[PDB]
Amino acid sequence: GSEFRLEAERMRLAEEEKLRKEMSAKKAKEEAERKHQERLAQLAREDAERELKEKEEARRKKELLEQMEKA
Repeated sequence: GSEFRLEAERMRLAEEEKLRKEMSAKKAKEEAERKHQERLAQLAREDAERELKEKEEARRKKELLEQMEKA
């Protein structure tokens, strides 16, 4: 029986091994897509706040100059 128990213990170890090799892959494919989406929303936000400052920095200096022209 020893050689048959050796073979079923060896098989269970290879199995635990390849789980480890593949929960490891799942995590890294989950993290890749995390920095991806975080990077894509960061860029979407900076762009909206740059857009918005430019829009309102302009409006303000518009209303400013037009009150200045009132003299």
